[PDB]
Amino acid sequence: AECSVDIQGNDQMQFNTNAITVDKSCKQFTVNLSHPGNLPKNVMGHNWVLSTAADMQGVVTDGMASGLDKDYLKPDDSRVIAHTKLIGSGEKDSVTFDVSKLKEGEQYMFFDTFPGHSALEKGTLTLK
Ligand SMILES: [Cu+2]
Ligand SMILES: [Cu+2]
Repeated sequence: AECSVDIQGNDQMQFNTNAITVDKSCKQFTVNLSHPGNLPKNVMGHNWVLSTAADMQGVVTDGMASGLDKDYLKPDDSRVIAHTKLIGSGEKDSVTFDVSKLKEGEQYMFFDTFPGHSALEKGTLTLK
């Protein structure tokens, strides 16, 4: 089964899916994020961050408070299962993570932590 997915971060602030399914068959999984538009990361940055559904809000909140300079992530946030860099327009980033970190039966959220983006740029990831 495929073990990769193309996700995109927008001016318009939208993701092309609000749902990812990672085949249980996969040992690693990669997300390729990319950014349509013309604006710099300091103004319209996008990342893709993965955590447990429970943790999502804390990760978003602590990341907003850590600044641009930490890519909108609290440093050493152990709730983050995986994440890309914070990217701006014309920039791409990929993250590959161990599928051993995902427990079948858990609910995962992916989201962007640039201030305010996670209200639209959010989605479900499930292991199947
Ligand atoms: Cu496969
Ligand atoms: Cu964004």
